Amino acid sequence: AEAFTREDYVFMAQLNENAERYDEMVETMRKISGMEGELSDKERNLLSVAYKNVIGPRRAAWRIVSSIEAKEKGRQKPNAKRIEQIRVYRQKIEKELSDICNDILKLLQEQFVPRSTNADAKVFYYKMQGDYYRYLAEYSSGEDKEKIAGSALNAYNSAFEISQQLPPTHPIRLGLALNFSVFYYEILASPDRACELARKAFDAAITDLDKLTEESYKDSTLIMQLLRDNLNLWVT
Amino acid sequence: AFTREDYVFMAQLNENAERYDEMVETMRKISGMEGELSDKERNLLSVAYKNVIGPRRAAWRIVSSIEAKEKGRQKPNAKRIEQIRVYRQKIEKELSDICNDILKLLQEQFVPRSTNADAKVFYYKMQGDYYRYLAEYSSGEDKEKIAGSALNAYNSAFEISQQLPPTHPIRLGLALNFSVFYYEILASPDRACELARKAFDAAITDLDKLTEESYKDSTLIMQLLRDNLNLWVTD
Repeated sequence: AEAFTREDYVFMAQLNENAERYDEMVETMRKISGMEGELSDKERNLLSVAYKNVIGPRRAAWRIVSSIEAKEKGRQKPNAKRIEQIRVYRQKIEKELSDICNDILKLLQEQFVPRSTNADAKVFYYKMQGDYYRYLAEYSSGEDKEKIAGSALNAYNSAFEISQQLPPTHPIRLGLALNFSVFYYEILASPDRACELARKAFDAAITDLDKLTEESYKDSTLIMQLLRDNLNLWVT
Repeated sequence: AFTREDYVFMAQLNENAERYDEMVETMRKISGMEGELSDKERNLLSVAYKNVIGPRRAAWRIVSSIEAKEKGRQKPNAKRIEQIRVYRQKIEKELSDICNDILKLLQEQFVPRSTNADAKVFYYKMQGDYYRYLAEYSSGEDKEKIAGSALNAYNSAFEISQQLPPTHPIRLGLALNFSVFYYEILASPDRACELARKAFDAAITDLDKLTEESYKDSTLIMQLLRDNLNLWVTD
C-alpha cells in the first residue's frame, strides 16, 4: 500500500550527517543521484557536505604522511626501507584520494551537468567539478598534473561565466571566487590573476554590503564603503 | 624481510595518519608474531581498538536521542522509526564485530600467554571494557549473560591490581571503568561510590610520589583538605 519516497532518502542523508558516518552518506546520495530530476537547494547542499567530509579527513592525513616522508629524506642517514614504508602507504592514500574524485566527477559529467536547467544550479555543479579536479592536481606531477589542471580550468571558467548573472553577494558566487583564487595561487602558479580576481570580487561584495546588512546599520555600511573608496582612490 | 620494528612504526604511522581500521590489521599481525606483547605494544593495542569503537559509540547515543524524539512526537512517523531501526541494527552489527574480534583474541591468545602481573591487569581490564560495550545495547536475558562475563573479568583484574601501587595508571584506569560498570550497567550506585572513593582516598595518600619537589607543600594541603572532607561528611 505504501512505498519509500524521495523525502525518506533525504532524511537518511540527514541522519548520516547527524551520526557522522559519511561513507554511508555517499551511498545514500548515489541512490538519489540515480533518480531522475533536478536536486533541491537542500539536496545539493547534502551532496556537497557528504563528499567533502570523506575527502577532508584523507587530505588532512596526506599532509601528515608526506611530512614524515620529507623528514626521513632530510635525515643525515636516511633509511630507504622506512622511506619505502611511508612511500607505499602514501600511494595507498593517493589511490583512495583518486577514487573519491573518480566517483564524483563521473557522476558530475554523466548525470548532474547534462540534466541541469537552473542558472544557480549550473554554477554549483561546475564549482564542485573544479574543486575535485583541483584535489587531484595537489599530488599529481609532470604531464599528469597539466592534463588534470587543464580540465579543471575549463570547469572554473564555465562556472565564472554563468555566475555573472547571479548577485555579487551570493554564497555560491563568493564560494567560487575563493576557490578560483586558491586554484591560481596553489596549483596554476599565477599570483597576478589570483590577487586580481579576489580583489574584484571583494570590491563587488562591499558595494552590495548594504543588501547584506539591516537598515539600522546602513550608515556604518556607507562609512565602510567610503573607507574602501578611499583605498581604491589611493595606489593608482 | 619484514620484522617487528617495521610493523611497530606502521602501527605508529596509522595513529599519526588517524587511520584506525588499518591499525587493527597491523596489530593482529604483531599478535601473530612470537612472544608476548610489550608495554609499548600493549599501549598501541588499546589506542587502536578504542578509536574504532569510539565513533560507533558516539554515533549510537546521537541516533538513540533522535529515536527517542521520533517515538515521543505529537505526529509520530512509523516509516521513519523503521528506517532508524534498520540503521541502528547495522551499527549494532558493527559494534558486535569489533568486540567479537578483540574478546576472542583476548580469551584465546592474550590472557593464556600472559606471564607478567603488570600485563595481566591490562588484559582483564580490556576484557571488562569491551564486554561492557556489548551490554550497552543488549536487552533482556542476553544483557544478563554478557554482563556475567564482564563481572568475572573485572573481578579477576581487581585481585592482581592490589599488588600494584595505588597511583598506577592501570590501577586507576581499572577503578574508573569498574565504577562506571556498576552505575551504568549493573545499576548499583552505592557500590560505584564505594570503589571509586577507595581508589581516590588511596591516590591522595600517595599523591606526594606524583607531585614534584617544588610543589610538595601544595600536596600536603591537598591531603589535609581531603582528610578534612572525609571527616566532615560524617555527622
